[PDB]
Amino acid sequence: SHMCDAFVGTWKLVSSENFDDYMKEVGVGFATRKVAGMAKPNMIISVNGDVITIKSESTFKNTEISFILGQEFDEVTADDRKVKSTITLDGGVLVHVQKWDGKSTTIKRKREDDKLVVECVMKGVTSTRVYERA
Ligand SMILES: CC1(C)COC2(CC[C@@H](CC(=O)O)[C@H](Cc3ccccc3)C2)OC1
Repeated sequence: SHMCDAFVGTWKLVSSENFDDYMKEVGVGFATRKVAGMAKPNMIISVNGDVITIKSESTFKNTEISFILGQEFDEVTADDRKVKSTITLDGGVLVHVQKWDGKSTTIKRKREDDKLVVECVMKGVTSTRVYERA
């Protein structure tokens, strides 16, 4: 057993708050915000050795990242930003930092009760998204 066991599996979005405002703060344009805000993604997390894979599947986009904790990678986000990302585990929370154009956003994923809670922060704006097991 290991590092991310309680994250592994298939998760479905059940609530969102403040996500349009988070996307505005990131710089996402109107049409992408509307369609992405409507999305109801499933998040699929798996681990093979030291490699963690996180997929987000929705009617808007299907994305996939694979990474090693603490080891930076280049990522194309669903809104087509080219970012440099690093994901670490900090006290049981997966912390995903994206850097681009002198900007930074952090996405935190944690287990709370039977939920996987996702907190997205861009300057002073936070969005909270809650997932349950599918
Ligand atoms: C456009 C974005 C700025 C691109 O990056 C994210 C970062 C936070 C993610 C939060 C989560 O996993 O629920 C989110 C997932 C998602 C939402 C809607 C459609 C497809 C994927 C993707 O926010 C919207």
